[PDB]
Amino acid sequence: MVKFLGAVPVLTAVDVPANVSFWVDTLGFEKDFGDRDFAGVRRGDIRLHISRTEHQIVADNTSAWIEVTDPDALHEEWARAVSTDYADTSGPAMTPVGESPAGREFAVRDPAGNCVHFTAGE
Amino acid sequence: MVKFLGAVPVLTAVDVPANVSFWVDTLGFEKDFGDRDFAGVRRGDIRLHISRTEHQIVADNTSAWIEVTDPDALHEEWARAVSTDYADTSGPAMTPVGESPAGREFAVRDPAGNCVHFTAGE
Ligand SMILES: [Cl-]
Ligand SMILES: [Cl-]
Ligand SMILES: [Cu+2]
Ligand SMILES: [Cu+2]
Repeated sequence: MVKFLGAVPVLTAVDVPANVSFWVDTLGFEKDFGDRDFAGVRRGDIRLHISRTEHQIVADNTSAWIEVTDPDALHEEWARAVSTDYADTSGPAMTPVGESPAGREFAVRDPAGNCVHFTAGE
Repeated sequence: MVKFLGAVPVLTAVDVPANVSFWVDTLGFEKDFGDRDFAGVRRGDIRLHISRTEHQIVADNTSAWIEVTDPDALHEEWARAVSTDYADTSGPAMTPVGESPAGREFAVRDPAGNCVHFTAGE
């Protein structure tokens, strides 16, 4: 029997080291490995990879979902360092907490353009 | 403290129903929900989301990593249903299994263009 053990989303970025710095320095993730072409970050029990792309439109259309135990707590933590004006696309930003078919959630748009959703999970 | 429980890659497709069918009908995943705009499939406890995109170039550069206990067995299971001619882009296909920077793995390119890597985990 083959068992499925875990999954790793891949964000894309035209400038990978700049996007890794956001996830690590501002959002508190840990860098696992990485160079200008491909990098991995991690936090808690989850991992994210970041792969270089030549096309900005790919990054502006990439997303991922992460389940966390307390999205409101997480949102208040990051609201100290990330803009809450999501409409302003001149930097990264985060949405308010809202409802989704999956439950409470908010999203972060990172400086590369990826949209990562942080949703309730138990 | 906030805990990070799981992560869900998002594959993209111009035709979501067709890509969902590959994953469910050909690769044996289960369908959790889905319409023409967004869908969710699952195997074991790992999940993948599939989001519609209007631009093929996004699907052609989207990717995901899934960890499994035995990539060689999994490749053999899927060899009677997925082409092994990776270079023929008229349909989905998969690579040979071999060592890579990520560990022993193979990849599948699904009909929508996404590349999903199946790697040995622990
Ligand atoms: Cl969205
Ligand atoms: Cl690749
Ligand atoms: Cu959007
Ligand atoms: Cu490639």
